[PDB]
Amino acid sequence: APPIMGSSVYITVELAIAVLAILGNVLVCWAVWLNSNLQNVTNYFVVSLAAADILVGVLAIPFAITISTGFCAACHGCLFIACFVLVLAQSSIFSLLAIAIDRYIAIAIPLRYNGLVTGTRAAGIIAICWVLSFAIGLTPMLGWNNCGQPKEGKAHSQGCGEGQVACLFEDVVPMNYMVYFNFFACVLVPLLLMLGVYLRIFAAARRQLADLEDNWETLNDNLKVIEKADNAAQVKDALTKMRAAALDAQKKDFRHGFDILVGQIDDALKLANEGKVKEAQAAAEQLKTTRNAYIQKYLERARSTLQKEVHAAKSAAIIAGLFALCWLPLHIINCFTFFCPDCSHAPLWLMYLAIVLSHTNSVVNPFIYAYRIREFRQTFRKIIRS
Ligand SMILES: CC(C)CCC[C@@H](C)[C@H]1CC[C@H]2[C@@H]3CC=C4C[C@@H](O)CC[C@]4(C)[C@H]3CC[C@]12C
Ligand SMILES: CC(C)CCC[C@@H](C)[C@H]1CC[C@H]2[C@@H]3CC=C4C[C@@H](O)CC[C@]4(C)[C@H]3CC[C@]12C
Ligand SMILES: CC(C)CCC[C@@H](C)[C@H]1CC[C@H]2[C@@H]3CC=C4C[C@@H](O)CC[C@]4(C)[C@H]3CC[C@]12C
Ligand SMILES: CCn1c(=O)c2c(nc(/C=C/c3ccc(OC)c(OC)c3)n2C)n(CC)c1=O
Ligand SMILES: CCCCCCCC/C=C/CCCCCCCC(=O)O
Ligand SMILES: CCCCCCCC/C=C\CCCCCCCC(=O)O
Ligand code: NA
Repeated sequence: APPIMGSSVYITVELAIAVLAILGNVLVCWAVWLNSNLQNVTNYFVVSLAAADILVGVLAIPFAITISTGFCAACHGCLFIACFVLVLAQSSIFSLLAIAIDRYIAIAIPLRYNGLVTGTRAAGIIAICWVLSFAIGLTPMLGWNNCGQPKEGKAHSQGCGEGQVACLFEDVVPMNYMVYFNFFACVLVPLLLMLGVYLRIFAAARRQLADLEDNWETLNDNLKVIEKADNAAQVKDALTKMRAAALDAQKKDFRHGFDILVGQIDDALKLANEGKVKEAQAAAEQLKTTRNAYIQKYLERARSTLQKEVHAAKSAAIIAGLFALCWLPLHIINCFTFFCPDCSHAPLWLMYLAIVLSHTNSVVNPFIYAYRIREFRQTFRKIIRS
């Protein structure tokens, strides 16, 4: 069948994806610019990622349409339009890795997050990552390319001029670059590191939630021990364990609560050490008002904050996983092309499906934000309504 027919379908689909990638990610960037509740370091990387996806629509997809035609071009110009999308993917990888690391710092050392992770340092990291993304993605332009070995029979059949090639991705970009350097080193390894970071995030959250419930149970158990103690020494033992746990949980109304709690434990220990069991047990009962009025409120808020961090880390992990799902088919096909020269090449229709799927990744993030992050969803609604 005439190539222009299957080309027409591929090109129309690419153009539809480009429209949606631009619209959704412009909306992401507008939301962050407009809403101060969205202006945090994590979202500066979200914006960097949306900018990469805007440029997939504006540049990488027009470039992909162009290179599907095999038009006559100087080999190094052809290289640039072949490789620019690799810059954007690499930038996306760096942004996704930064987001994972940011959430890990927030869950593992929240007390030093704000002093360690600042907007100016984030903006510098983003600049560096964009520079490194150009260096990685345009590495074929530094000489790791097939321009030294042009397919002259294909160029002559297409009437190309002297020094020109039929501009085709696999004719100019070496597959050993695409497989070993781009895929294994620059994509797979960072995705695997991301997986490791998310595992550490969820394990740290699970451990901290378990510790909250353990400290609550230890407090209530030790209250029972005091209630059913039969000498002053048993009361002393349980209170000493209560006091060390209270200080461990201490590091306004909350600090007031902990101040009362530790003070009331000290009151009871003083009576216990004087051998006044009944007086110490009555003093320790006072702890129950402090537990009800203050400590339980601190516990629920800490649990709620941890649960919100788990939810936000799950949202970020979904984004990273969808990047992997959308890009892996094309990379896997490249592995078959490279490692199995006895295998027939994947058919053209499948090449174009895998390319289109990789571009679809630039559409999906605005939807994940809308469905999973209330502050985004509400700002989107306000932008759209107005
Ligand atoms: C600021 C942004 C929008 C600038 C976009 C510039 C783009 C479209 C330019 C920059 C470099 C250009 C390429 C440089 C060299 C060649 C080789 C020539 O034989 C055919 C065209 C081709 C392949 C050009 C295509 C257009 C091109 C990719
Ligand atoms: C979960 C997602 C990431 C997995 C996607 C796996 C896809 C990309 C795999 C599964 C089966 C694979 C195909 C199996 C058989 C062949 C025939 C061979 O002559 C060319 C490669 C080709 C055509 C493979 C291309 C890659 C392929 C289509
Ligand atoms: C998902 C994570 C672990 C990375 C993706 C796994 C990749 C690297 C694996 C998945 C299946 C693998 C392919 C399965 C079958 C073949 C055909 C064989 O003649 C050459 C190797 C080749 C082409 C493999 C290359 C590596 C491969 C593409
Ligand atoms: C991930 C980076 N990458 C790629 O890795 C990639 C690719 N296009 C091809 C392959 C295109 C293709 C293969 C064979 C063809 O004809 C036999 C063909 O004709 C249009 C296109 N590959 C391998 N593109 C799209 C521009 C791409 O972005
Ligand atoms: C092709 C990829 C290989 C690139 C290797 C080049 C090395 C680039 C070095 C990384 C820059 C890291 C930080 C440099 C800026 C200094 C920050 C500061 O002033 O505090
Ligand atoms: C929102 C997406 C907007 C896209 C703007 C540009 C639309 C057309 C895309 C690229 C056109 C590619 C031209 C084809 C190359 C020449 C064909 C040939 O010489 O054989
Ligand atoms: Na992306």
